[PDB]
Amino acid sequence: RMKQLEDKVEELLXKNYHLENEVARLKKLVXER
Amino acid sequence: RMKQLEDKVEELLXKNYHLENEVARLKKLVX
Amino acid sequence: RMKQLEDKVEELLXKNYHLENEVARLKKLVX
Repeated sequence: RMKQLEDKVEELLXKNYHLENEVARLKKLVXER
Repeated sequence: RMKQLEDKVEELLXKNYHLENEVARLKKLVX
Repeated sequence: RMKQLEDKVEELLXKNYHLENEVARLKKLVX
């Protein structure tokens, strides 16, 4: 159940690295150039 | 302690699904 | 292993608090 949890954390980090790669889509639709 | 850590991880999932539902307010500002 | 697991979850809390500081860069473009 511990290593189910370790590889839930490795779902989360790779959800976060989708969200970051939406955020950095919106910044690059809208910003610096 | 694992069953504290799982129940931090399943908080971090329910921060990520806050942050996505902020990002998807900003995407629907921009609309 | 438990205290490797605690210190992945505190990489994750401290990613979440990077994403919030991308989102609050996006808010300071958009609203």
